[PDB]
Amino acid sequence: TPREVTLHFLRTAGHPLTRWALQRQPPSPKQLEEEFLKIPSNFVSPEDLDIPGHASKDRYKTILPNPQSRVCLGRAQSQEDGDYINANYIRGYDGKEKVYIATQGPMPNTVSDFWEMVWQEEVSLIVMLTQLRECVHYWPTEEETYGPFQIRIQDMKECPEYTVRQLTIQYQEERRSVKHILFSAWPDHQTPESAGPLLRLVAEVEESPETAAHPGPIVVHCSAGIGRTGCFIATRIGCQQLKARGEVDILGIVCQLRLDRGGMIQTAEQYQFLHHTLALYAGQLP
Repeated sequence: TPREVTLHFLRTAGHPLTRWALQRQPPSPKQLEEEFLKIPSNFVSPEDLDIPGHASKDRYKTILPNPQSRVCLGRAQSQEDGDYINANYIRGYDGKEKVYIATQGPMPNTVSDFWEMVWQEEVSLIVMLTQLRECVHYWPTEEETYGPFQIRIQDMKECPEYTVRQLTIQYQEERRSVKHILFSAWPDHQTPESAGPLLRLVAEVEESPETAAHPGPIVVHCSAGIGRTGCFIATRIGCQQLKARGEVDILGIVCQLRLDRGGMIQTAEQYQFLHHTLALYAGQLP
């Protein structure tokens, strides 16, 4: 029962850290390495997905969306011949459902699928994590059509650590705003240069105006949709926990992310960086 073993661990593991312990007596680097190694991947095998031809829509053969939380494309706006995108709904703070969608960066052949997801899920914020040297330019310079959708850029603002683009997406009579944040200087399998810029990115997300009665998920993506995406989501949830409760269970956060999409947070170094980042955020709280 390895699957039962995996699920049991992920559903029950935890290591609560008070604000004090996080700042002043955190687990040692060796303890964090051993802890990280114990967390199961919850990767799905090709056998657990019965979606013909999905492989042409995956950037990586072994990184697949867990079927239980996979975003299914209903094709309400198109005639495309299946439902597949490599993306999962991700729970947020306190287990709130569908706070995020974690997904891979679109491939040339999945750009239309990506925008179809953005429309279907009523997404108004996209967070893109990348490095300068690296993913396709799936948004236009001025205006472009992707399948049935017209996308226009209304504004572009360069901040020290990220670029904010204000886009609109239109289908027939309806046009919606979408804020797009591109955070560069985050290399694959590595951490950001320091935590400051990451926390400013999280604040930028937080301050993003919400209009909808039932806010759609925030799309977060990077090349594979698991390492950097998981670090970003875990950071935001950890900040929310610290602010609301004055403690954070980082092991628990990572376990819950893995239930939602296998493999979230790729390296022990990234896991240790989460502890560093959150210790920094803790100092900002009253």
